[PDB]
Amino acid sequence: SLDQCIVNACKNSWDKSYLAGTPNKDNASGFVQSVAAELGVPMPRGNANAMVDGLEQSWTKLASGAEAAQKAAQGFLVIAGLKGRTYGHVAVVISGPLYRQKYPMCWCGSIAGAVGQSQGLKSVGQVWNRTDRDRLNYYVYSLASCS
Repeated sequence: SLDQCIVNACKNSWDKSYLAGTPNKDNASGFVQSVAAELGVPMPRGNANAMVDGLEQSWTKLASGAEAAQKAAQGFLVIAGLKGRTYGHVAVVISGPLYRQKYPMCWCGSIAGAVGQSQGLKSVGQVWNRTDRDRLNYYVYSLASCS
């Protein structure tokens, strides 16, 4: 699996602060901004909702969580995102066996504390709730980031 540079980018972004005085681990949008900046990949800017709008307008959309993990394994940056009426949430998908045989492993910060966060050991079906887990969108950047 060729996702090592993305995993590293996540680890490195975890202690950074894209926003002044705001550790990425407590800020979903910021966290993926730092991941993207570290991989030389243009990321739509803004809060989670704004980012999902931009990803929807300009990025490739994948069919499943399985296709998402596959794309991570091939070295592509993959964002799982979902708008909310109030606030959305985004996360970086990484390679690894699918949780409940459906949902890919991920990294994500969250203002919600530990229950919202993941350091690669929670899947998207353990960050997002039971109903939301099945509504996620998966976006992949058009060029691979890992050689």
